[PDB]
Amino acid sequence: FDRADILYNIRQTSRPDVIPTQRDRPVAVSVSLKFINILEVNEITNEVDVVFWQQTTWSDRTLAWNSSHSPDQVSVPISSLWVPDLAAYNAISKPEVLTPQLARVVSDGEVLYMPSIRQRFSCDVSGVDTESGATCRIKIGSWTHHSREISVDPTTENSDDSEYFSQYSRFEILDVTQKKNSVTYSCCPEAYEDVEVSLNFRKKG
Amino acid sequence: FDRADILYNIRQTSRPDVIPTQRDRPVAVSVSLKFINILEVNEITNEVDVVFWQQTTWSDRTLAWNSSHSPDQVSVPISSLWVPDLAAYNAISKPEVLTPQLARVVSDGEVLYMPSIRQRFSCDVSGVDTESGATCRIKIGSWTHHSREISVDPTTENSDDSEYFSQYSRFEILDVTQKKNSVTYSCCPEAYEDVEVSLNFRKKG
Amino acid sequence: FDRADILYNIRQTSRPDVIPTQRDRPVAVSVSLKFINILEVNEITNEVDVVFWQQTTWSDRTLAWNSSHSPDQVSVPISSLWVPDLAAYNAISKPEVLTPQLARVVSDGEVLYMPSIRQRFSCDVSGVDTESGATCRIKIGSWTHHSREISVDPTTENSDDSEYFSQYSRFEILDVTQKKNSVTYSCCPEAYEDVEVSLNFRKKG
Amino acid sequence: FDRADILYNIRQTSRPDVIPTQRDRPVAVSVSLKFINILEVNEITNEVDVVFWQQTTWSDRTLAWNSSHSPDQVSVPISSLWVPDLAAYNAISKPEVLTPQLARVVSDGEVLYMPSIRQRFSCDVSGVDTESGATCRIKIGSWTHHSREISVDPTTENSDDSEYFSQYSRFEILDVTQKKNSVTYSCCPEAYEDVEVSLNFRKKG
Amino acid sequence: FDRADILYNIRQTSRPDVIPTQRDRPVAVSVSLKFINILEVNEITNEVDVVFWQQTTWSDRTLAWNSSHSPDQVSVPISSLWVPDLAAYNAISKPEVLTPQLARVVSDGEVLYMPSIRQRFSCDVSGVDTESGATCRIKIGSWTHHSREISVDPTTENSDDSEYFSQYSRFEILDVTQKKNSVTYSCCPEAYEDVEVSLNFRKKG
Ligand SMILES: [Ca+2]
Ligand SMILES: [Ca+2]
Ligand SMILES: [Ca+2]
Ligand SMILES: [Ca+2]
Ligand SMILES: [Ca+2]
Ligand SMILES: [Ca+2]
Ligand SMILES: [Ca+2]
Ligand SMILES: [Ca+2]
Repeated sequence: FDRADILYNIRQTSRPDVIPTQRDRPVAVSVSLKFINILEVNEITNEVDVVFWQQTTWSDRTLAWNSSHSPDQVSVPISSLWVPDLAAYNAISKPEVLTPQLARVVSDGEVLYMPSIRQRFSCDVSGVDTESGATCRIKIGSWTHHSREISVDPTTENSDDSEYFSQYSRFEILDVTQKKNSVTYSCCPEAYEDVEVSLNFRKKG
Repeated sequence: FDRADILYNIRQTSRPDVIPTQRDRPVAVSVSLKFINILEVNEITNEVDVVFWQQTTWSDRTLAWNSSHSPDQVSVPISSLWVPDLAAYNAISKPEVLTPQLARVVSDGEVLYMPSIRQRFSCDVSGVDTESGATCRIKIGSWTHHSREISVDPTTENSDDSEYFSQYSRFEILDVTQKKNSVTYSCCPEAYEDVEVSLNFRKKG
Repeated sequence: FDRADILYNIRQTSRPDVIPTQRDRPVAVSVSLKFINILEVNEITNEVDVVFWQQTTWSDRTLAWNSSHSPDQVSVPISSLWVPDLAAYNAISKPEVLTPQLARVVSDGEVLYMPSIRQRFSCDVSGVDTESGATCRIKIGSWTHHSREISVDPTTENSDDSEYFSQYSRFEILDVTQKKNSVTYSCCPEAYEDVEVSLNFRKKG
Repeated sequence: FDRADILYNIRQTSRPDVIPTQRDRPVAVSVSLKFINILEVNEITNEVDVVFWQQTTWSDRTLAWNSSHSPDQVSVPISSLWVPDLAAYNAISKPEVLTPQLARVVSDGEVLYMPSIRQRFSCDVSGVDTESGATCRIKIGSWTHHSREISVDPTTENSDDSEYFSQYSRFEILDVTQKKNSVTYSCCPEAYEDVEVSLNFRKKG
Repeated sequence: FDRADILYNIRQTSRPDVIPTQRDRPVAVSVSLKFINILEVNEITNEVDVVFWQQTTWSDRTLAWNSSHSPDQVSVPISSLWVPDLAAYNAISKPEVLTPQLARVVSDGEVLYMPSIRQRFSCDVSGVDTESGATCRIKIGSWTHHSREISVDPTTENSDDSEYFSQYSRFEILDVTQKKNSVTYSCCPEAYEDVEVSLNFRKKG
């Protein structure tokens, strides 16, 4: 089994429009933002222009294949796989994906998609130029799937919150924390899980 | 009918170019804007840059299926369904859809599409920085279908007009009301229904 | 015959790349701009940012269908029909079509396409802030078809020149007139008809 | 052989990805810019924002057909024909094609494509506000095909250099000249022909 | 076989989604940036707006043919070939490809793709207006493929670092050097090679 045979199968059998749900069991999607840069801040308008890696992970067993005597991983175009319909609730602009829209698929059906995104948000900027700085919270979760179909969860809290952050940034990061939530909206019957990421940063002293 | 079978049928049988009309009966489309944010205001030019959820709903019985022994709802791509050719009459820019273009389809043929849109409009801004504030009216309705084919109607007046509004917005909402209309234009023979939404807001005093 | 059957036929038999010409007879296309708004003016640079309805009409008999028992009209996507390759000669930016790109087709082969366009032009702005105001002329005609294939003609001079104009516009319209032309260019052998629309407006006083 | 039949053949037999080369003989492509307007100039940054007609012409005999009793020319979409991969070497932005992307095809296989393009360039602006003015040179030629496959050549020097120029332009044209070249680059083995157009203009006085 | 037969084969047999890997052997991709221009600099924000040729080269033997009596090179659209999923790690905007997205393929399976790109970056701008100037480093490597699949390497150090640079640029180039790297990220298990290009330039005097 070669990469050609592997990609060819996934391409020929995959269905991007169908969520890899197993029974009433929701699809476990883990989200993790890794800030790469903070470009524009406006404390007057409370708007931020930031860059980050939307490190996403989930499992699709219909993509699994035996790799004992074959490659364990392959790069698959996002368009040939089903992908979480995630959305940043307080995004003020659409995502400007800066990187190739390819995902990584492991023979066991594990999918890893980590695109670099530049996007504007509406959040609390007050305190940016302070020692305690500002705390901009960004909430992102499925747009059409509720908790019974899709569930989002945070990840790796170890990793230095700014090991990927640009050093030439006009700003600096104090701390980053992610706490998942589960909300029921008057608009909508069922509950919608989402990961809230709090970006505590400040202008470089 | 697993989710794959459901989506597969809709995809294979649907016709996005055909309005789900039953007899001389128009398609009942309900529109409801939920303001999420007001980004830029210019009282001199009377131009607004706002974000909102264009909560739309209508019914397409050709999408209905028996859900007695399967899911009741599925997420369908907008491109696989017929969608109302709505247009904001005083929109100054085209809609910047910020969210995944997926709709939600209920087994009974009910369709719910609620994209988050950022868009500019030409309306009355005078009074923005006033206690009574300004009242910006936005009218949206079908562009090519008259009242006999498509009819638009407002919805849920209860819901707090700003329960989804951003708190970090430079502005605040006093009140929001929607009143449907029915106009005949010299340009055009038949009548064209539309929902007029009045946004009474003001700068934070 | 119901809309599905109608749209289905047009879709299956139409050819967007073929001009509906009958013999050496040109296709009679009528153009009519209805100004909706004037957004930015610069008398120094003679540039205008305006919004208007490019009300276009022509006839394609290959789309005609018997309707003694069926609607005589349907909404057809622009991509499934042949459309006039019109261009605004003094357009400084490309057309930002603000509305659904659907056309209206009458059972007799009559086609009506009226998109709302925002676009910048290079024209005479001098006099904008004057009682007599400025006169910005915009010329639009087929880009590749000469008078023997396509002929453009103005229309309805009655209709109040500003019955669709925005009232919140920083400017106001004095008068609008359209006079068709027929030019032969040294560059090009045959003659190219075009409609010249003169927009006499001024800053509201 | 009406037009539908003509377009239908070209569409069904054409191959946009294949250069109409005859033997080791290159394809003779003639390029000719006709300036329509000069919109923004910055002598400090040496950047120009200009509009022009990229009048292009070449020959593709596989498109030829018997015009004995059938139309001689037809309008063909650019996407159904092979087109020169021209590029403006000092273009600072990509081409904003302002007109329908249709080409004109003559029964003998002659192809004429003249789109109106707005684009920014990096060139010599110094002297713009002078009697002798500035001379902005723009070089454009095939990006991937060398002299043995594609050869570019200038054209009609008669035509008044500003018979299509906008009169409301903040600037004026003194003279326009085009001189073809043939360069071999260290980067690249073979030689690459290109047409250099010198735009001598100045701010009006 | 003619140009047509060659392109036709590549088109009919190629697979853009499959990396041309031979055994556990990685694909050797060589990257080389040739700066064409530096458009905007901001020492305060450490952001650069630059234009360059992302001269890329690699080998895909499945594209090789017998040119022993046929043309040896052809221009192939990027969409019909597999292409390295390269990404500029500190790119602040996505690539604005200014040129035709065509690659050059040699009968031996060698592929050469050199698009002209305008793009913004986050790097060290301090010193721009200095004799020693600033050194802006840009790192680019595969986004999804590690060193075992894709390996990147610099190239030709001879070529005058500014023989393609614009002379009208507000800035000038002192020196350009490229040194490949190999990094293992806590985020990611395997190692990811990348080419680091250091642009030492300064404002003119
Ligand atoms: Ca194989
Ligand atoms: Ca942390
Ligand atoms: Ca099943
Ligand atoms: Ca209310
Ligand atoms: Ca009139
Ligand atoms: Ca000349
Ligand atoms: Ca052949
Ligand atoms: Ca060097």
